[PDB]
Amino acid sequence: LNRYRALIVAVLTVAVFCIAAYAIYDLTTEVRYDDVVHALTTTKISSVLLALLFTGLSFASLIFYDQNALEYIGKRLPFPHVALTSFSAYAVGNTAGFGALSAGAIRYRAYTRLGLSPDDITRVIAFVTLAFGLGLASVGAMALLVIADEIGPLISVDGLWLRLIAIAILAALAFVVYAGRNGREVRIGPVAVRLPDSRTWSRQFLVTAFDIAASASVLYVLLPETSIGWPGFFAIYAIAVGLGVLSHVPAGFGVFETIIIAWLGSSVNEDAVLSSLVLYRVIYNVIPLVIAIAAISVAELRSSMRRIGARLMPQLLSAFALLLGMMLVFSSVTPTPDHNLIVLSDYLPLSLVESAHFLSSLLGLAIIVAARGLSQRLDGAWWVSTFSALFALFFSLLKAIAIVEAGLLAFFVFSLVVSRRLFKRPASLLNQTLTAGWLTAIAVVCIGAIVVLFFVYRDVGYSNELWWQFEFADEAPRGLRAALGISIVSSAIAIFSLLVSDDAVARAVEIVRKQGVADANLVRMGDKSIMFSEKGDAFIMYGKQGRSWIALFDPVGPRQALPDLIWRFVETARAAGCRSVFYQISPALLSYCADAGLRAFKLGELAVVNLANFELKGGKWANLRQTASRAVRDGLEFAVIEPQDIPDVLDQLAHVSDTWLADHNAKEKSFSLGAFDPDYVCSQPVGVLKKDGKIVAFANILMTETKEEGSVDLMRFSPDAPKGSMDFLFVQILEYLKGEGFQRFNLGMAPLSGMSRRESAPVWDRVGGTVFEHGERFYNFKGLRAFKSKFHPEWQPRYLAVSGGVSPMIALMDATFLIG
Amino acid sequence: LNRYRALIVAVLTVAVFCIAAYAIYDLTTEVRYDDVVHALTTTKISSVLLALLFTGLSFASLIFYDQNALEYIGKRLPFPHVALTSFSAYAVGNTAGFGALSAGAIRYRAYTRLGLSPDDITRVIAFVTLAFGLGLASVGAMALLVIADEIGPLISVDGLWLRLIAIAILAALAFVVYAGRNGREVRIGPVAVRLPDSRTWSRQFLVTAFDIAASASVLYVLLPETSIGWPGFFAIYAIAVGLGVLSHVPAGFGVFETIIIAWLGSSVNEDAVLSSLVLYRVIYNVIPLVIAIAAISVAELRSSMRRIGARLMPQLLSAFALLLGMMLVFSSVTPTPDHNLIVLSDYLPLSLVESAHFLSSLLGLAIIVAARGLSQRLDGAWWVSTFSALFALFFSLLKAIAIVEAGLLAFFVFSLVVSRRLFKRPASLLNQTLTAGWLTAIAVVCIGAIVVLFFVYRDVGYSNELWWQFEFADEAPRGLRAALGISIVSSAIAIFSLLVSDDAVARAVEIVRKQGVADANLVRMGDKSIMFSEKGDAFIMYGKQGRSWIALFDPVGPRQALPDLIWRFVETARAAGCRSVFYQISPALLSYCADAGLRAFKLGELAVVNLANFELKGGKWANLRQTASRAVRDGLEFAVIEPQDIPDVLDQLAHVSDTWLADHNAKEKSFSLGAFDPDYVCSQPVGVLKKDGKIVAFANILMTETKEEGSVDLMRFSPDAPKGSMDFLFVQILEYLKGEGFQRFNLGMAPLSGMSRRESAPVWDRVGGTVFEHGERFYNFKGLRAFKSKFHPEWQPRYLAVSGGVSPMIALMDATFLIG
Ligand SMILES: CCCCCCCCCCCCCCCC(=O)OC[C@H](COP(=O)(O)OC[C@@H](O)COC(=O)[C@@H](N)CCCCN)OC(=O)CCCCCCCCCCCCCCC
Ligand SMILES: CCCCCCCCCCCCCCCC(=O)OC[C@H](COP(=O)(O)OC[C@@H](O)COC(=O)[C@@H](N)CCCCN)OC(=O)CCCCCCCCCCCCCCC
Ligand SMILES: CCCCCCCCCCCCCCCC(=O)OC[C@H](COP(=O)(O)OC[C@@H](O)COC(=O)[C@@H](N)CCCCN)OC(=O)CCCCCCCCCCCCCCC
Ligand SMILES: CCCCCCCCCCCCCCCCCC(=O)O[C@@H](COC(=O)CCCCCCCCCCCCCCC)COP(=O)(O)OC[C@H](O)CO
Ligand SMILES: CCCCCCCCCCCCCCCCCC(=O)O[C@@H](COC(=O)CCCCCCCCCCCCCCC)COP(=O)(O)OC[C@H](O)CO
Repeated sequence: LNRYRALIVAVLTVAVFCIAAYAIYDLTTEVRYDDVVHALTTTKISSVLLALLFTGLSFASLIFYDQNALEYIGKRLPFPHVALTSFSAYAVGNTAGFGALSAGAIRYRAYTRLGLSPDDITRVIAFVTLAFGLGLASVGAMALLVIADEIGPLISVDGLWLRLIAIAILAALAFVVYAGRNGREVRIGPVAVRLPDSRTWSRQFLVTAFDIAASASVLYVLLPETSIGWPGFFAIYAIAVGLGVLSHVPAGFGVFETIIIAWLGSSVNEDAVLSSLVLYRVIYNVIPLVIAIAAISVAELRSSMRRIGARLMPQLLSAFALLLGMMLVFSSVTPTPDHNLIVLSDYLPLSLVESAHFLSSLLGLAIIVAARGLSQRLDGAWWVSTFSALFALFFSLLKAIAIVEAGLLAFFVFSLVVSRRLFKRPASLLNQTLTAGWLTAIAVVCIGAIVVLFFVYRDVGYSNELWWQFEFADEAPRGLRAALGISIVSSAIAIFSLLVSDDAVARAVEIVRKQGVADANLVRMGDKSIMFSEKGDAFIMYGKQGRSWIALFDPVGPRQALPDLIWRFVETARAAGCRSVFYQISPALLSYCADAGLRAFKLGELAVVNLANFELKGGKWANLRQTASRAVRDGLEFAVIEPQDIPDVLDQLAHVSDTWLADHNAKEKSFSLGAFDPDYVCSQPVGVLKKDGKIVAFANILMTETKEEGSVDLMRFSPDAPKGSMDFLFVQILEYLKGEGFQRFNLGMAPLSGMSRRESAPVWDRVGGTVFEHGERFYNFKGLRAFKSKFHPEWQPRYLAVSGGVSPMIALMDATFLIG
Repeated sequence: LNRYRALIVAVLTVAVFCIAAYAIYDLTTEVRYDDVVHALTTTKISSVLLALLFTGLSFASLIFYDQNALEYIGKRLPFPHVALTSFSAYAVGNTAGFGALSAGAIRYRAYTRLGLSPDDITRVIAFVTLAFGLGLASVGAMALLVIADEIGPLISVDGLWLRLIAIAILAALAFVVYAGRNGREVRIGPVAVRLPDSRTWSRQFLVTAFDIAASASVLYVLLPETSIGWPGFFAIYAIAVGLGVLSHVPAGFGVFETIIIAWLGSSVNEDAVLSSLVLYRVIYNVIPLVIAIAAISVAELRSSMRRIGARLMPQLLSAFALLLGMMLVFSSVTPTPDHNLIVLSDYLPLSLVESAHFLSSLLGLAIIVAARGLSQRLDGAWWVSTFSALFALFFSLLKAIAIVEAGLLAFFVFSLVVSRRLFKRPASLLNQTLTAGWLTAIAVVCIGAIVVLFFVYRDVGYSNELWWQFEFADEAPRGLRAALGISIVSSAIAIFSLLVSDDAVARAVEIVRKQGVADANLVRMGDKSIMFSEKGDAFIMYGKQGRSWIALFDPVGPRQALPDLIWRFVETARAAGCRSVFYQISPALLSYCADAGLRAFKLGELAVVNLANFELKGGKWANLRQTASRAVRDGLEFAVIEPQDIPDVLDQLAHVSDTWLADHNAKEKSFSLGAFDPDYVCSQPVGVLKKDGKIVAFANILMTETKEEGSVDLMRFSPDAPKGSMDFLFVQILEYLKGEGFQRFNLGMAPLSGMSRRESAPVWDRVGGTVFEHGERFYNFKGLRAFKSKFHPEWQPRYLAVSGGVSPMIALMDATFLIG
């Protein structure tokens, strides 16, 4: 199932949007586009201003969503930063909720820039998401319970049934809250939700209820004085928003309008409802994006607001470009007023006007294609989107008057040229499998355009001669040609999207010795494809598995050459149509990974012992001294074999490794743990534990010339060894490394402690459990966490960075299979 | 103004109730009592069961009111105790909200039994009261904001005006919340409200909103399928409840019904609204009292629930008796069905039936008179109420069938005889000025009966021959005679309610020496009236001022003889028509004061130095050793003068006292501080500080034979003394007392520290400020708090107990005037 999870969820989303579009088309048979436009023109200025006010109130409540999340996890951040990240995250989530533009992605980027651990960012995202979903369910259930007899008749449903649905929902929520009184993680199968204390989720319930009330008030004020009061439309709006977010359609664009049109058909004229929905979409979705984009652009023109806005601009501009191209496509489909048509006919040629219409349509589709590249800071995407926006500005001033269209396009161009510096990546737009979410957006825009064409020109029949009509008489030929062009080019886009050595290892080892990370010596295994930097200074060892390029530890090389290497690895993985995965990265590289659109997830702690402060003849290692002394009394001796004179000992090294592999029912792992390749083990010094002449324990010592850090990859123990062989081998290797001039020693990886997992996300479902399972499977081959704690090391968190907003499940499983 | 505050507030409450009653009478001109009864009989059983369910839900939310208050102050109490005290407090507050039956009084009694400090009880009461009031204002304002256009037309008011009222209220509340972000006590003139943190008041807002929703749902379900939805009636109900609680009428009995009748006149037939209001009053007010009373009675029949219910039973029974007598009066006014009338005529004599009607009316009035005595655990009140209830049971089975009336009366008798033990006090019902609140209740019941008579027999004219009609034809003669009897007897009740030595001091001093409280020696001043115990073992020194018998320190004498003395003092003060006040009582007597209906308020801390652990040659008194040594180097010497050889030194004792009184611009206080009476000072040993032959400082040493504790009353310092005379005199007296065999020494009283006042009530208005002002005025004549802290004493809180639920302002001011 998860082999095609993205494809199946995208197909289901497009199918649900198709059902919604058909429902709107069927429910608006008596509504004509002229009636919709007349309702739009007759809307009161008071209504629009009051809708703007309630949009502002809703987004303030969203700011407090994020504020409450940060307060719950304990972190304190300055209010301008939290307000800006919350406003941007919600302005993009309410518009484009798929992978790179989800509110979670915005929050991760901004909070990583703001100085939050990935666990803290995950906790904030989980708190906010569970808050919105659960509070929306609760508020909708209470509103439905209140007014089932007032809004039930509108859809010819008895109020008792809606009341019972609301009661069932409220009973489920009450059972969840009561079963999760004080901690006490309740499991509903895969998910394991741990609700906050009553005070926190109570304040969050006020925040979420006020948010939903303000948004419903936006749309209600934009409605033309209906018969149902505010509570009625509020429950209707809560149900519609719940269904829209549950359908995974971007912004719920189909389902929300479908539900509201289907519901208010009897109460309000559907042309007025459609005009109100159009104006609500415009205000509540475009105006926040325009406000955020303009604020950041002005801050760039003229403190820390500038830096956080620079971090957030690529995604805000990607969302705005998606909306802008959607606008261009829809405006191509919808007809120009006759007055504007005759005005342009008085000045412009016919062929120029028709070509401008078709090109504006195709340029809108090109803009929503290049929006993904804008989200990735692509220089080519900046050029394509800038020129497409400028040409569409001109072609909208030509194919019509398009005052607001031209204003929006010019504002996009302004914000795009003001933020030029942020788009410098050299990857190519047309060399990438786009996304399940991005093809979902393309398909939604295209099908919406087709349905809008069928709705606008429903009265006019489909004549085969309508294709070639040109003489300004009607834009049905123009709309039909634009829709055909959109369909063809989008199908082309979808079709296009769905259609080692020895010197490398040598240079990698040269780089490894030139730097100070001992674990980089795993490149010698030869099973990792090596990706070198542009200068060759740094490299990224990686292995390909499934649909992911699972990179190993941090890019190895000079410090300043690492961010560009991370960017280049991610872009190259996308070029091969794969999602880049960084396995076991240090916290130092999280910000650079975050810029590359990679979200990190903690999967263990790397035990580091500082050899400068390690003196075994001290009180901090009493159990260690006892175990070492008893091992000495058992007859074990430790020697360091140089890599050149190994093989005569390598033969029974293979013997002891095979015996230890037989002793514990485990296979030979790779790509992250020691694999007994005779050349690999020969290439490095091997600390070996010898007893009674024969050797019973050995451990590949990982070293670097700079002597910043040393480590051990694999160690094996024959049953002839005593129980303290592990402790004695570690102590001897650590002492040898300290004597030789090493600052720190890497004990390896350990799974996260239970106390660390206690402060976990409110709504994480399987990520924590699968991280724990992976840690148990792979990190216990070199001593348990208690054993490594016996050395009193400096625990360093290690993270798993995944790309494209994909789930940690699939990347973690791909890494698990690559190791196994 | 405060000289007659109780009278003016009672008169205003009765006037507001009269306006409300006239409004109901004017709004129900077209409604006949037969229509009301028909609507009552035709109510659906489903409606009644669902109203019971929502009453239960509302009272659960009230339990959580008190739970949230206790959580906010930090105290943890077992849930059964909190639930029982909250249920009882709200069942009585929703019915009889005046002095002895307010929810605050119930909470103080129960929480004192549960082990809460009076400051903690004050904080809980303030949190709960501010929660209800502020949350009701907020929820009503939001509901009105939502539906001003849906409920505005019902009273012919434009929705814009109700919306603007709601917006003004919400703006005021938002300004208060924002101005009180983190602590930051906001002052609105007299009051100083410090809102809790957002999480606490958010959970409390959910609790209060659910409470109001459940109560509004009770009444809405009891309504007959109106045209306005639940939000409409909910805002109407919130406004009605706000006005009812704001009018101080018991249970809002007039104003709530007035508002709802006036509002729903157009939507619903007013006979149906009146029936719904009657049934809502019955359910939501009687059923909780019946439930609590029955639960406690069963617990008495068959663990700690029994003890807390025994504590709460007198007040629950007083509230139930008030409702029961109200029922009896109303049933006397309202007519019996003709079928029951002919059934009783078939078996009973005419004169017996008419006498039973009149006597049932007068017995209901007698029951609501004896309810106050029941609240005071009076044995005579138990007898009067029991016999009145039994005779009214029989007279209701005689004057009518009265199945529910007889059931309620029999249940009252059952609960009254089951809880017989609790009513043992020997005071007299008819020897007390009743209360402003109790005359308010009497007047409300009487005026309601008069208006119900005018409403039932509005169609029938007022014929002078209606007085003497007797032959079962109609109960208009019976109702008119009963109403006249009620009016006459209530006027009689209101008219009736509004219409030292040397051997005593000798016996008081004998008791003082026989016990171990040194401060009891203030009785020797002779200005305190002395009230001895029945055996004469113990006494209460007290002084009368204003309308209060301001008792001094704890009753002096044997430990077990004190509770009865406290009870007897309170009862005697009520007999003289005065509110007993206990000044500076120890925490040990709070529970006994709480049983006597006295609520304590902390007014300072009494500094106690344990002489057993006091060794001046230790590090704990370095500043003391330095000051004593410097005073010695200044030439001051300390001597102890026995009480018999004083006067030769008393002459310049008067000299030095006069000089010190002149030095500090203060007068000669009394009743709590040292007054220079030559006999008084002669009667006790006087530690005197002599320098260069003359004496410059002296201090009346207060002693007891049992040597449990010693103290000092007044000390004076001529300007010839140095700055350390106070310290040296205290140190010398303390050392002398320790040597003579005293366990502890009383430094005196100090005002509360600022840190102590930081954990103050959310909504206390003037009590804290006036307590601080009184402490500053009176407790700084013997060294400041820092000075007394230089001795490192054991701070003991001292409380001010006031009676009858009167405000601490007036009792504290009376004490201030008595001292000055
Ligand atoms: C009736 C419900 C009972 C159970 C039904 C089935 C259960 C299945 C459980 C599925 C779990 C999650 C699935 C995918 C959710 C997801 O992937 O997202 C997470 C989202 C936060 O998302 P996010 O935090 O990122 O952003 C939020 C904002 O931006 C997006 O809203 C917009 O689009 C804006 N345009 C409008 C908002 C305006 C506010 N200013 O939370 C959720 O799970 C949502 C769950 C909601 C559940 C349905 C609510 C039903 C209403 C109650 C009435 C019931 C009556 C039913 C009768 C038919
Ligand atoms: C299932 C799918 C089918 C659809 C169902 C949904 C129902 C509706 C939902 C909302 C759709 C709206 C989209 C349409 C936008 C568009 O067609 O634009 C055109 C307009 C003006 O354009 P134009 O300038 O050319 O008109 C000329 C004028 O200005 C000059 O006339 C004057 O001034 C007057 N004096 C003359 C009066 C003459 C009278 N005869 O744009 C706007 O409304 C504002 C710009 C914002 C548009 C962006 C919309 C995107 C929001 C959607 C969010 C969902 C996100 C999903 C992502 C996948
Ligand atoms: C519109 C308001 C704005 C300002 C108006 C004037 C301000 C004056 C301020 C006066 C301060 C206090 C005065 C005396 C209050 C008092 O002495 O008491 C304290 C009580 C808790 O009392 P308590 O805790 O003891 O018990 C509670 C329960 O038992 C009693 O309720 C019952 O009787 C039950 N039968 C029914 C309850 C069912 C629940 N289960 O809180 C308060 O201050 C109350 C203040 C309320 C303010 C008015 C609310 C207005 C609604 C908003 C809509 C406005 C529209 C206006 C249009 C005209
Ligand atoms: C992450 C966000 C999640 C938001 C979820 C919102 C869900 C709201 C609707 C469901 C609420 C069901 C509550 C039913 C009671 C269950 C028992 C219970 O919860 O007991 C808790 C206490 O229960 C409550 O206090 C409940 C308060 C709310 C009561 C229900 C209100 C529902 C909403 C009513 C709105 C009505 C409005 C009408 C007028 C507009 C125990 O609390 P604790 O000990 O965990 O608290 C620890 C403390 O915080 C530490 O400081
Ligand atoms: C003692 C009980 C008092 C109850 C009072 C209830 C009043 C509710 C109505 C008025 C609310 C006005 C709030 C306006 C915002 C003012 C700014 C503000 O309050 O900032 C605070 C934060 O503001 C908020 O979070 C406000 C949350 C609620 C937002 C407003 C909701 C109003 C109710 C809407 C219901 C809508 C329902 C419609 C559908 C039914 C700061 O909090 P803090 O730092 O003091 O918190 C400390 C923390 O708790 C320590 O742990």
